[PDB]
Amino acid sequence: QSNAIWGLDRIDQRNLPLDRNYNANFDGFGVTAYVIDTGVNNNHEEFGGRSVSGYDFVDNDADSSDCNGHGTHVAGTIGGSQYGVAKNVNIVGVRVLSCSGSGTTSGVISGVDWVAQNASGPSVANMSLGGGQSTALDSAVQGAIQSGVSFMLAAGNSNADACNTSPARVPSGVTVGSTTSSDSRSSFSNWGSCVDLFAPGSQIKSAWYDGGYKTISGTSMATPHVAGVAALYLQENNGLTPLQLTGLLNSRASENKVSDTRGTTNKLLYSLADSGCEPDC
Ligand SMILES: [Ca+2]
Ligand SMILES: [Ca+2]
Ligand SMILES: [Ca+2]
Repeated sequence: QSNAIWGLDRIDQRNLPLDRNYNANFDGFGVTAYVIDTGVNNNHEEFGGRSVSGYDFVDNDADSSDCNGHGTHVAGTIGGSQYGVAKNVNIVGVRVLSCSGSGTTSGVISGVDWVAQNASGPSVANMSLGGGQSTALDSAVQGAIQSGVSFMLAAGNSNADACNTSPARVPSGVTVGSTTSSDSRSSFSNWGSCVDLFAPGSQIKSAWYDGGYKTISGTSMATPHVAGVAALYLQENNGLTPLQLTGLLNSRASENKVSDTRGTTNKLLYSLADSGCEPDC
């Protein structure tokens, strides 16, 4: 609410300066976010029971507990009570990355397919992960999106063209670059024609796998801001197809706020239900 951390603070307003407030009209009630990552600590206090295990494709078991931190931190930015965007969203852990944060292409695909097969009501998927170009992984993500589930994808952190990263480059995904609280593109953020918009990703505080908290930076942290907002939009309109949700993320985004976009469309995440063309529509 107040004393809001900067990422949340930024996404409910058009312009700087920050006002230390995160205002919301929705909270993700009745929506489920599938976190395809290192797992999620279901017992973390930030979730208040709204997190449950999905499946663990690293160890082939039913317990998607997190032994790295990244997955929990991402889930916290989507749905944590203090530090999340959509404070009553449901969270499901889809563990495809090991305690060290490594995974296999085929294990990630299994997680993607699992979300397509198991999503029930209004759903969004978060993939804060990426590696080399893979047509097989691209095809699985494209398939899950055709199934009706929107996918938020990290652009990557190499200060490079996101189009050379899978799954970031999948056109029908919503691919997210990272900014700081000064509205600069984060210096590590990938960039380019495959990036759909920017969101807060530098110095983001959220839940950690040990039950405490951690502040970290990456396009991996920007992405769940966007998934969080997708959950807000899905609560507002349960029936949005991925094409409709993409359209709305675009039309509602704040325009021309970001510096050093380096060939990326100048759109920054906005969490509220009104259109960002409003200078000149
Ligand atoms: Ca604010
Ligand atoms: Ca496990
Ligand atoms: Ca896209």
